Amino acid sequence: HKSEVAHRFKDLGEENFKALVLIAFAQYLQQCPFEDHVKLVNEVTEFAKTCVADESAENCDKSLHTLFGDKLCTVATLRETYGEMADCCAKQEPERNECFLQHKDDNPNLPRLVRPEVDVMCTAFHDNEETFLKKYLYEIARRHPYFYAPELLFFAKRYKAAFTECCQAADKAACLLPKLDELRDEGKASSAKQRLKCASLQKFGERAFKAWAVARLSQRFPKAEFAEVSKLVTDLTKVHTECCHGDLLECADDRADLAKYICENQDSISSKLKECCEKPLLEKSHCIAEVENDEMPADLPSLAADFVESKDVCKNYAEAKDVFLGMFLYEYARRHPDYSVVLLLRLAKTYETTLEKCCAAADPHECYAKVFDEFKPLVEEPQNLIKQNCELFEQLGEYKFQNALLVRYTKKVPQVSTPTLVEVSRNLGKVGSKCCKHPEAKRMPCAEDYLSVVLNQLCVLHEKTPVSDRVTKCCTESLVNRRPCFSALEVDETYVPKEFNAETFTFHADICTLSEKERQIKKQTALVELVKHKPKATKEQLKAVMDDFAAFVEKCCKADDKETCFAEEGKKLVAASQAALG
Ligand SMILES: Cc1cn([C@H]2C[C@H](N=[N+]=[N-])[C@@H](CO)O2)c(=O)[nH]c1=O
Ligand SMILES: CCCCCCCCCCCCCC(=O)O
Ligand SMILES: CCCCCCCCCCCCCC(=O)O
Ligand SMILES: CCCCCCCCCCCCCC(=O)O
Ligand SMILES: CCCCCCCCCCCCCC(=O)O
Ligand SMILES: CCCCCCCCCCCCCC(=O)O
Ligand SMILES: CCCCCCCCCCCCCC(=O)O
Ligand SMILES: O=C(O)c1ccccc1O
Ligand SMILES: O=C(O)c1ccccc1O
Repeated sequence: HKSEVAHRFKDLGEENFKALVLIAFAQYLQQCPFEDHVKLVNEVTEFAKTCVADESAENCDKSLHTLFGDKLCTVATLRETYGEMADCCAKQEPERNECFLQHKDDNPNLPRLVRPEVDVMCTAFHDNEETFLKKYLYEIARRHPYFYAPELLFFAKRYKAAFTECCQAADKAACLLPKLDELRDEGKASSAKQRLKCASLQKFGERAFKAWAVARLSQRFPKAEFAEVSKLVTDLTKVHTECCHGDLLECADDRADLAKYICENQDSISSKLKECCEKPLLEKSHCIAEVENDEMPADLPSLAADFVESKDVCKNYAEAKDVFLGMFLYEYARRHPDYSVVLLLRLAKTYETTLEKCCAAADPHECYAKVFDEFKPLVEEPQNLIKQNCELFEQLGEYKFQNALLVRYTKKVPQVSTPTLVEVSRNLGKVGSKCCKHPEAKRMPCAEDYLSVVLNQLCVLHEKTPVSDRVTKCCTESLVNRRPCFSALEVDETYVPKEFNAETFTFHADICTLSEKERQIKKQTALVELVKHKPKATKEQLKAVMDDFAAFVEKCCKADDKETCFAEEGKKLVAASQAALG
């Protein structure tokens, strides 16, 4: 196009254009104030319309990266606020832009964003809506500089609905809060998920990623031919590779381009794309990536014709090991949407191992006639972890269930930070909440998604603050080994029980007047220091105590005179349990 800006403005819309320019500049100039940024958006939007009016207007033919950089090099305090980043302005565009990508801060030092009161929030949102969103949109961006922009916009649009609906309600907070937490968590997960995909692209390699996508894709579009999926795995790989490079616009077009190919090849890909394809440039990619799996053929043979029996298995496999193995994954995944992607790589890594062995045999066929046999236990184990856990969760409530997990893990690795356990057990604990709601069909996949972040997130904390060679192994190991590795952890025997401290176990009436969360976070934080002091406790010697506490509260919060009750009663509880747990 004669004018990069004229185009992006025209098919995004003025509204979407400004939100996107804001986030863009908010991720770079993270230290400037809101008024300052609003400055740019308006300076830029005014310039843009210039270009829409005349594609040949002054400076409209300049590239975005160029225009973007110029504006970046426009800030007066650039050199004294961003220091090095300012040295980027002394470079020619191709490098400049590249220098600006490197001089960005992943984790800045801004304070945590504090959720105001539903009243002041709803008020503010009402008074000056636009600013209310753009500002906090500004606030999210500057804290998550790498978070893909458009997606951040989708959360914005959502957050906006959260208010539109709830602020005009009766028991507002009862409507908004259990939406903000959902939107928060949800965005914290989206942030961790794209941060990992890239972490995966470097440590593990191009091949490994490709393996991943052939599976998730044929699992998604199971009616595509192998060649059609390969095309996509290839186009997709480019995408993540560039997007993981940082450049937003480069990343954006790769995504746009690909979605164009997919929409002009629906008949060749899925039938579930009518909708998504019918949307405007902004939604397509997003929409598609979220579309449901198409239904499979139904007649579909059995993977035994081409991978076990049939002559020339080794002949085919040896000609192009990967294309072959890819064809295994393809054929295997498409007949199993119910499978966790990583479980499919496990099966395939097996089959692989097998051929490298059996195709170097006297009578091959005989050597691997027993291969699909080795798949049942690999499949079973993860399936049976779900049963057991969801069964357990149908039994106890989410909370009562998050405490089983708490004790479970506190005994697995007592060394880990107490606050880290509560959090893990909680986040981990939720997972069963919104996965065990799905029937078998969607479960296992479900878990792999959430469990993947909850685990990486856990590794990172352990990365920065190592604490157990064991979680380092599980965290250092391969993706296919990660999750199972963790389920392998056994109760720690070498552990030496944390010596006692009544302060850690002493409770004041303030608990009576605490927000449920706080109350739970508080019961659980102790339940842990409890397992950490008296680890050799039976869920028997342990289900107790927890009960003498259940009413220990009812006995001091209902009381006319708390304060002291939480002292005289307290001494009695601690004492009763000092002995109970010999
Ligand atoms: C997994 C995932 C990726 N993405 C984006 C972010 C990634 N770039 N970065 N950073 C990009 C990789 O193709 O897709 C997304 O918007 N939502 C998601 O759930
Ligand atoms: C891109 C997101 C735009 C969302 C705008 C946020 C307005 C909501 C107020 C903050 C709510 C969550 C803050 C928090 O949970 O700490
Ligand atoms: C300084 C000017 C900045 C302009 C930024 C324009 C960003 C346009 C993003 C379009 C993203 C489409 C994403 C998609 O289709 O998945
Ligand atoms: C587009 C080419 C398709 C290639 C498919 C390659 C599949 C081979 C990977 C086998 C699984 C073990 C490799 C890994 O560690 O992820
Ligand atoms: C273990 C100290 C950190 C706590 C988490 C360790 C185990 C997390 C693995 C979760 C995977 C399976 C879920 C489960 O089996 O309960
Ligand atoms: C709150 C209870 C949550 C329990 C969820 C456990 C689900 C286990 C998922 C196992 C995934 C295995 C992945 C793999 O083997 O590659
Ligand atoms: C040394 C003995 C200390 C006694 C402290 C017990 C710890 C109690 C944790 C309570 C968990 C209960 C959850 C609930 O009450 O619903
Ligand atoms: O912190 C949030 O509330 C949030 C929301 C959406 C996306 C990323 C986020 O951090
Ligand atoms: O971004 C896409 O275009 C996409 C397409 C298919 C599957 C996952 C995806 O993220």
